[PDB]
Amino acid sequence: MKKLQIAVGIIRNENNEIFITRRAADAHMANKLEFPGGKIEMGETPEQAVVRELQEEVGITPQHFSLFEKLEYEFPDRHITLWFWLVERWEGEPWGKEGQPGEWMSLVGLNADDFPPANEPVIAKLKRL
Ligand SMILES: Nc1nc2c([nH]c(=O)n2[C@H]2C[C@H](O)[C@@H](COP(=O)(O)O)O2)c(=O)[nH]1
Ligand SMILES: OC[C@H]1O[C@@](CO)(O[C@H]2O[C@H](CO)[C@@H](O)[C@H](O)[C@H]2O)[C@@H](O)[C@@H]1O
Ligand SMILES: [Mn+2]
Ligand code: NA
Repeated sequence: MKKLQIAVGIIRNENNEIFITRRAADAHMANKLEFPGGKIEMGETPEQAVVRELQEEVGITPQHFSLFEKLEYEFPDRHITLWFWLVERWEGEPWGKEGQPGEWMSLVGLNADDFPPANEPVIAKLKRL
């Protein structure tokens, strides 16, 4: 079974809103809401991966960020380790840089059912802030 390390960024603005994108219909976890992110490549660190992934996916450079949560999840056909970084400072303005839907969502209104099930404890913990 495939094993992956994934780095994602929880992009939070001053109004307690999070920048959320929607996954493609033909991707793993198709049509789900997501924190922007992707696979940590060989020769790069988890911190370097979340910077690169957010630059690629939404056109911002995160800075002075923190590890909010790290967890493992076994999907039906793959095992992933997710690194959730809390990003509250960045250069740039996030947008759908890869043509994907993106928008700001109030933290209090997030529905964990809209996200991959691996995100359940993270969305709960975010609402605890
Ligand atoms: N990008 C991203 N991927 C997630 C999240 N939650 C989650 O289980 N995943 C899974 C879906 C994919 O199997 C993998 C990410 O790989 P890609 O972003 O390259 O598709 O991690 C999330 O919040 N953001
Ligand atoms: O691991 C993140 C953690 O480390 C601190 C320093 O104690 O931040 C450092 O690492 C971040 C991720 O690379 C950088 O963004 C930051 O500039 C650097 O100081 C903590 O602030 C953070 O919780
Ligand atoms: Mn991705
Ligand atoms: Na990506």
